[PDB]
Amino acid sequence: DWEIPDGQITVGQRIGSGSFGTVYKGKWHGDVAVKMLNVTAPTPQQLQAFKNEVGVLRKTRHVNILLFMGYSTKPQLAIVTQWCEGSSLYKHLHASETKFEMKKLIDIARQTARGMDYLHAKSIIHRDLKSNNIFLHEDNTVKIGDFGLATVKSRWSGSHQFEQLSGSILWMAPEVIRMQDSNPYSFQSDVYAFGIVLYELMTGQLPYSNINNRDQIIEMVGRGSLSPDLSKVRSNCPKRMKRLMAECLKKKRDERPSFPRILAEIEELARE
Amino acid sequence: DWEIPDGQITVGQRIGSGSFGTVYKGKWHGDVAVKMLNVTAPTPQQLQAFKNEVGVLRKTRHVNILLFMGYSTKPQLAIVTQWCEGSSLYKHLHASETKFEMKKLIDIARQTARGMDYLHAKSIIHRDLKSNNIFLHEDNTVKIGDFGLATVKSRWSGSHQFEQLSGSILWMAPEVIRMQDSNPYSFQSDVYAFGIVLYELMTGQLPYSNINNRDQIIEMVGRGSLSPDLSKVRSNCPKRMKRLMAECLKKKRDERPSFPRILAEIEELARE
Ligand SMILES: Cc1ccc2c(Nc3cccc(Cl)c3F)nccc2c1NC(=O)c1csc2c(N)ncnc12
Ligand SMILES: Cc1ccc2c(Nc3cccc(Cl)c3F)nccc2c1NC(=O)c1csc2c(N)ncnc12
Ligand SMILES: [Cl-]
Ligand SMILES: [Cl-]
Ligand SMILES: [Cl-]
Ligand SMILES: [Cl-]
Ligand SMILES: [Cl-]
Ligand SMILES: [Cl-]
Ligand SMILES: [Cl-]
Ligand SMILES: [Cl-]
Ligand SMILES: [Cl-]
Ligand SMILES: [Cl-]
Ligand SMILES: [Cl-]
Repeated sequence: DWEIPDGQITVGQRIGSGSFGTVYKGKWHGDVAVKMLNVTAPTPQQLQAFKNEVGVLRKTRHVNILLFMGYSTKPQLAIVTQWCEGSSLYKHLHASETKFEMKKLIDIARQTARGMDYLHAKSIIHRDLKSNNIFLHEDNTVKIGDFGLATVKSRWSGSHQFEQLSGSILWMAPEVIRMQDSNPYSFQSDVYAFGIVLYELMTGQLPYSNINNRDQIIEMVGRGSLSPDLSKVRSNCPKRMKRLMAECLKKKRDERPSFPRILAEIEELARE
Repeated sequence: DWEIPDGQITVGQRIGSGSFGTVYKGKWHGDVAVKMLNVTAPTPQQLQAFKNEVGVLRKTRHVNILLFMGYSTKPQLAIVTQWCEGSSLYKHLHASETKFEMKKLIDIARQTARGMDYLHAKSIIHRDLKSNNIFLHEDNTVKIGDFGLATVKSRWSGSHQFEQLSGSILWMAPEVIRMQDSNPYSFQSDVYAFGIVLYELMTGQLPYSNINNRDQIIEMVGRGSLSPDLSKVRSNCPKRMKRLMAECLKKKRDERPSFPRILAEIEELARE
């Protein structure tokens, strides 16, 4: 039982907000983050999606997954997690332009693969892996989460989500950008998104920087005539890492490796 | 369900061992610690004590409690946790004699109180809090655990445990050293042990260093004529902290504060 009784959490500064909820810093036996719906009486849909998220988080005990701590239903449906100081990998690579040594870049890839390997072993498909969803706790430890879910983006309704493409387009596998289905999401589309994260780590920049419109990326990635340019990778990038990236980014999902083998390859590369 | 199927954990280097089990470094979606019984067919007593420990750990989701990750029953009863690099607080204070600034000493006390406040809110009595059981993950983050349980020391049988006094005597409340009962252990004896940890932080040394025999400490602490000498505390120790220590170390257990108030006092002192 992880329900936190009403009145125990002290809700603090507002941290993030969108059409589907708000996240605050709070206090409950130390620092916590608290994500709640902006509404008063949830629709059955809103309640059930809340339960889906809690049921995913309740399955996770791993140092590279953000730690779920509890939930509450009075007065608002809220999810409580550990509070992490630091910032997303996206901020580090593309805003502060932190200068990570190659060793630390590989360490970040390795911790990300540990968390993703764990999630897939728990039959959890992430659906929105990207560098903004990889938090560097004290700029050292990877915490995978979905930092847009139920604030800026809605919770999942099948394979639909409001603001689905928002800040996510560059990480979407070809079969996800097309959605010739009712579920394109799989372990293999998580693997593709991880390949794009590897691209960010090894180039320091976002793919398709030269393309001038989103719909262009939509069309050409869904068509198979657009792919990350692996020649823009830094010179100190290990040969193994370029091979691995190319494997994760393959157009047909069944050709991509799985995270057990991804992780073992990165572990080998880290050993050097 | 947290049972890890057989064959998934790769058991590595032996880390610790005693009459009641062994702990190894291992691999399972990253680094783990794995504690198993040294035996083949456990007695009902051994099995049940294993279940007691798993049932305590399964109740904990807190950044200052060592993260339980799973257990297994084939081929040996094993408990799996995160792997922490670093060393115990005891090692830092009394072996490497690390020079912690007062701010970091207070931070360690504050994280310890967060974890203990959480445990007591979950109705978990620790029973063996001491600086060797406070792990400094990357020498920065407190992880409370019981690092002697089911290796050097046995699991709990009521209020009995083999090697109960081993390395623990200095942290035992008067009513625990006497055991005029079948259970002297309470939230309040945890609070006393925390006071002794505060003493180690503020003096840098172990209480009763001058006394030459264990049985002397037994007798005089059980009698009430022996107490930590708070005048040996460092000069930069805040007045609030000496007051708090004296409160936690009171002889009659009902006079000691509880961890919600302990934590709020340390949080205030940290703010300065
Ligand atoms: C409260 C809360 C609940 C669920 C989360 C969540 N749920 C989730 C959903 C699907 C898959 C996975 Cl793996 C998930 F973890 N993901 C990420 C963050 C989640 C979260 N916290 C924040 O939103 C947050 C913003 S800033 C910040 C900070 N500085 N420290 C700690 N938290 C935060
Ligand atoms: C495997 C395992 C299982 C249960 C533990 C346990 N159980 C427990 C019992 C009662 C109360 C509480 Cl709070 C508890 F956490 N406590 C502490 C450690 C526990 C543990 N790990 C070690 O023994 C360990 C030695 S070295 C090291 C390291 N470097 N990194 C991580 N682990 C270790
Ligand atoms: Cl607090
Ligand atoms: Cl759980
Ligand atoms: Cl590093
Ligand atoms: Cl929603
Ligand atoms: Cl969801
Ligand atoms: Cl919909
Ligand atoms: Cl690994
Ligand atoms: Cl500090
Ligand atoms: Cl035992
Ligand atoms: Cl036990
Ligand atoms: Cl016995």
